[PDB]
Amino acid sequence: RQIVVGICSMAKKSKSKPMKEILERISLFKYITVVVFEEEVILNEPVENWPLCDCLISFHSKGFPLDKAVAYAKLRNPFVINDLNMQYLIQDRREVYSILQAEGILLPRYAILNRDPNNPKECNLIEGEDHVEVNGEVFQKPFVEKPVSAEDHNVYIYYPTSAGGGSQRLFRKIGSRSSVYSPESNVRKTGSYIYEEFMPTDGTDVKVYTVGPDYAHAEARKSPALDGKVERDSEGKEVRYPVILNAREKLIAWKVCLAFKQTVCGFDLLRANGQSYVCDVNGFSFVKNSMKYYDDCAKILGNIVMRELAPQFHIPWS
Ligand SMILES: O=P(O)(O)CP(=O)(O)O[C@@H]1[C@@H](OP(=O)(O)O)[C@H](OP(=O)(O)CP(=O)(O)O)[C@@H](OP(=O)(O)O)[C@H](OP(=O)(O)O)[C@@H]1OP(=O)(O)O
Ligand SMILES: Nc1ncnc2c1ncn2[C@@H]1O[C@H](COP(=O)(O)OP(=O)(O)O)[C@@H](O)[C@H]1O
Ligand SMILES: [Mg+2]
Ligand SMILES: [Mg+2]
Ligand SMILES: [Mg+2]
Repeated sequence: RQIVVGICSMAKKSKSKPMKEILERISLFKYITVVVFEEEVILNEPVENWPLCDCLISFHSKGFPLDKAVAYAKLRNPFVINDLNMQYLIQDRREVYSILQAEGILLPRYAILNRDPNNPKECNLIEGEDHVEVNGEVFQKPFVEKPVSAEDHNVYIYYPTSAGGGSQRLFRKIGSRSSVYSPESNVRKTGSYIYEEFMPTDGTDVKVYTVGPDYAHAEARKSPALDGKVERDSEGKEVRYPVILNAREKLIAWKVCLAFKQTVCGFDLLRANGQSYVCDVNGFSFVKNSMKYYDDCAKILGNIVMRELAPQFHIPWS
């Protein structure tokens, strides 16, 4: 009898090129059958009617009913590749940062500004023309201001007077742009934010993609904060630069993968001041447009499934 690997995510993710490429390769495993849960079923059917699986690959994106996935996993008790309860915490930057700190992972110095919706005026924020003070902690410009919702990508950077003042407003990339300059020098006055020190990079972000704690692919892309113009190649794909992680960074990836219990996990590294700082943990994410990654990821996931489940299925596996 076959080991069933169930894929439970929104259709946009389940039918994505990287997903289809990887699932095709996982299916090549002799004792593995892949079942992709239909979006209509995920959204409209009670969990009791969802397909059975022995191993569940499931992850949140916009519109995904995480409560249902959690309930399904509790009902069927499959082997879970990416822990579902942790995906609530991944949606909250405050929770992400707390986990990183607890794990001895270097991250930007930061402070949380929580605003009670009823009292916007009763906050712990003092603003100077070249700095902010949050719960008593001072951040000189440049500093970064992030919505506490990790799903909210309206991240702002504030320039010091010596650099011309104003701000850089980042957003989910659309077409040719990932950010825009604003003459606004004052911080946002409604909502809750994390304020953090600006880490000076060479102008790129390092994007890391784990497949288990012992495998991580990295690449670099232009930081959206630079000027906001997206670099695209002859085919319309965003330009990426080769990266090889050093020993320290390979350990960071190991830590992030295990700490968040996300076998497949994307996160960002800022290479600054001779160190590497995690600034964002995104959970489930595949590398795009790398055939070798497709090969590696499918092989590792298949091996994880076989290692974990082959004994109870009485299947030979060395
Ligand atoms: O796919 P589209 O519609 O053309 C927009 P895009 O090309 O910017 O795709 C990005 C995707 O956005 P949506 O799926 O929400 O549209 C992100 O989605 P999200 O996680 O920021 C928001 P969602 O999960 O709610 O969709 C994330 O995709 P993924 O990480 O979910 O695979 C990201 O991936 P990276 O961060 O760059 O690795 C993708 O960027 P790219 O494909 O250029 O790499
Ligand atoms: N502390 C920081 N110092 C310098 N740049 C930062 C810092 N935090 C974020 N950035 C820049 O802003 C971008 C978006 O921030 P990030 O925390 O990755 O949010 P998102 O969840 O929207 O991707 C990063 O890729 C990086 O270029
Ligand atoms: Mg097969
Ligand atoms: Mg990021
Ligand atoms: Mg993020």
